[PDB]
Amino acid sequence: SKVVVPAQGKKITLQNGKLNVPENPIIPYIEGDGIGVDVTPAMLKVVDAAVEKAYKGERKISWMEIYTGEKSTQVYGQDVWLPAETLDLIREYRVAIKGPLTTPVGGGIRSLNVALRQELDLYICLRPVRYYQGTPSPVKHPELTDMVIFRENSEDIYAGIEWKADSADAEKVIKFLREEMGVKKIRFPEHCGIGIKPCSEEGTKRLVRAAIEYAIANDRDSVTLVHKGNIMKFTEGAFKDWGYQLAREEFGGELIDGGPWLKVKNPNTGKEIVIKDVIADAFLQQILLRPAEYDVIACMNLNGDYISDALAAQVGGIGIAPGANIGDECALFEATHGTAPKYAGQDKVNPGSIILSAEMMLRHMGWTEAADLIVKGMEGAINAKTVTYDFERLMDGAKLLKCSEFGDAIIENM
Amino acid sequence: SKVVVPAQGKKITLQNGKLNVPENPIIPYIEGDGIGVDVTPAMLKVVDAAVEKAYKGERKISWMEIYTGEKSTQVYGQDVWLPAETLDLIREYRVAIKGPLTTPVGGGIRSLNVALRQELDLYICLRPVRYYQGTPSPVKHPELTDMVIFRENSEDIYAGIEWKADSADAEKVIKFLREEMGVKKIRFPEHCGIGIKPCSEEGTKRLVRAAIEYAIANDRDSVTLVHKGNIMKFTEGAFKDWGYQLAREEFGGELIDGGPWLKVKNPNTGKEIVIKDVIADAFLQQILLRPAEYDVIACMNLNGDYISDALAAQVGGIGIAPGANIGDECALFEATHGTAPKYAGQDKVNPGSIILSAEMMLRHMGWTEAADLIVKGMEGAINAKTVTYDFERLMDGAKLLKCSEFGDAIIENM
Ligand SMILES: O=C(O)CCC(=O)C(=O)O
Ligand SMILES: O=C(O)CCC(=O)C(=O)O
Ligand SMILES: [Ca+2]
Ligand SMILES: [Ca+2]
Repeated sequence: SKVVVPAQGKKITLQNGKLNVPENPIIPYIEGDGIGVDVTPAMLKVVDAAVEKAYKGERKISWMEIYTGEKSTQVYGQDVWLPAETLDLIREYRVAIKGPLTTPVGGGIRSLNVALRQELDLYICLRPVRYYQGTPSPVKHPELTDMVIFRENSEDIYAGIEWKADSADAEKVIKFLREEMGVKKIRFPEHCGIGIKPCSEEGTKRLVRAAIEYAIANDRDSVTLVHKGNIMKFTEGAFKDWGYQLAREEFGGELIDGGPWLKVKNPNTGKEIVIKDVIADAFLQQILLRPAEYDVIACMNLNGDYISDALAAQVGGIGIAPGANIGDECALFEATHGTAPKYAGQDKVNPGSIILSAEMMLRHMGWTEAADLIVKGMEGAINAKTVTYDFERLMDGAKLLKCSEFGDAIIENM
Repeated sequence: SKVVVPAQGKKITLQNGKLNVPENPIIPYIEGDGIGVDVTPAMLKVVDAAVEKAYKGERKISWMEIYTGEKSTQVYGQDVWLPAETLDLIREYRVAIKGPLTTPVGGGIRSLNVALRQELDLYICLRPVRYYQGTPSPVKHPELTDMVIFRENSEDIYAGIEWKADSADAEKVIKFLREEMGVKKIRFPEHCGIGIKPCSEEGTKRLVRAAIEYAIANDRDSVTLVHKGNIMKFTEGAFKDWGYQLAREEFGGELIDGGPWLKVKNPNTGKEIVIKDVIADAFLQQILLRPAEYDVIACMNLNGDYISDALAAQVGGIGIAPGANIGDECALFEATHGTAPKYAGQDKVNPGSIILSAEMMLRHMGWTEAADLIVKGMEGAINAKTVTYDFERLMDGAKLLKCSEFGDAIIENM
């Protein structure tokens, strides 16, 4: 009951990998909560404009509204934040997009962004961070960071196979380790809370598979495997050995005369590509000190989240940086940012996060000609300085302009 | 057999907290591996100079050499990287210092820095990061970062209560969760590797206890509790609730009219102090975007390591930033940096990391008058530009100068 399908719209099908993405495709789209009400209105007017413009009224998107979040309480009711039909309409109309997400507190639902990333089984989180030539940069020489993250979504500590301290079920796990597994190294077992971090083989490999199938398909230059896999030496140490086993076996990598670093037989394009590991923390400070020595990064969920949220704001990118989640069973384009209500349904926020996720969407759909026309509207607005609140709260010279006027103005540069 | 005691030196005792730190104290000191051979020679000449100078030949340090590392193979032999007597001479001569550490690979020893942090039970890692007015900064406005980290060392995922994929003992743990604990959410259980992350009560509380006993004893301003405790909501969510329970109960904190933020009855000094939590990743980008809204940070081992290694290089601090580890049973001052051998026993490296750890040492010892005389020698060298390799490989104008000439020159500004 509810979720209307758009008539003339044609559902996207599959074929032998060939997304058979129709002239009129139905693209489902969750609005979000909070600042969603603002940001997504723009994202519609705008994706309507680069298809009315590139394909000259030929290709035209047919948008289905669908839901996770606070908006399925006063659309459903009690504890029903995580519905049935949104989860399958992504998997049926194959490309969907979404804004931000209020999980509650109390009614126990667990982080609704990671929740959809694994109930659909979307392995890859795709977080490209780059710079627009003059914005809000903390850093002096900001222009160096041209990188893209592949962060594994199925596992790691963000998998939260976790139990609360002083609870029933940790009594049962902790004694297993002490009495049946011979473990010391828990220090204060009393009132202790325990969490599980997993890492497996085609799990770290279908993650490194697609990262390297992307360094080749997009003519990118390093694949850095980021891991703290020297203290968690199975999991993060393991990830880095199997990620290089994916590169060992299925991709034919050669040794750079001595050990650790490695090289690829790269097919459709021919250019040589480097495969490395940095430790996670040495890498946090790498991206600042010698950036541009770093390019396609592949890692688990935690470091994945933390390298993006660091790399993002280092490019002064915080208001605008994009996001995508990819399965074989379908896909989801997203805002990296949250619900922000203190500055909320009032139009203050940058809508640019999720407009770059529309761009990425269309990419994927092979509508390269459209998406690119979006990179071309963003380029111009930040250069002519006509910007929202978040860019002069760190910037010089804009005609005071807020949210569905930045939507308008992306199109001004198209 | 071996480890010589210095005669006239008097072993440091305890009393009711009163470190009875003698006029002639024996301070044990591990040299390290690699770049250790260089960095620590300086640290001796230098701590000899601010006691010959502040206390005017009255107080004079009596140095004991002791060992963990590669240097107890060709001092002991096989697999004997982690010896018996170093672990107890820290706990007996109460203040010791150390350089960097080569763990091997193969002979299974596990990270010898975390290994000593928990075999002695040293709860607090103390990582102050600040700036010297002009150095190597990636960031434009670098001068804002005046913060200090308290990172819990007993627990978290860096505790590595971990087992390897395809091994005997993970067959036994994974079936426990599936069959006896009712767990799904492991995604590819076959060839999976599993790790344990713990967090308990007086473990997150003796960690927040000392951080707040330090915001008051040093007249510092925020205590930010950093946690990703929204996806690991026991452990990191738990840490933040019990860290605020330490602040709830034993320190008398009041609510800032509404929920989440909090305030303290602060004794010997009277000034009001704020207690907050940020999520880990929003916090990674905080320290760049609105730094100086952040001050005493308390967190577990992982985020603890990663916030320091980020914050450190953002101040262009990478070659020089200090470190300390504190128990009740004694203490250890340290280099944050590793063995670096490609530029190694040849004198290239900054010795300034571990010279600031000597300063911190002396602090603790109540030899405030000495330690401060060290901050006063560092101030001058970086301002008169006479620096090592690592500062012009990011800097303008130094008389080319390398390592035991920077030792000399700290003293030049005293
Ligand atoms: O939305 C969340 O739950 C975490 C926010 C975040 O920073 C991210 O997902 O990268
Ligand atoms: O030395 C290690 O094992 C980790 C290095 C590091 O960055 C740290 O301890 O903060
Ligand atoms: Ca994030
Ligand atoms: Ca570090």
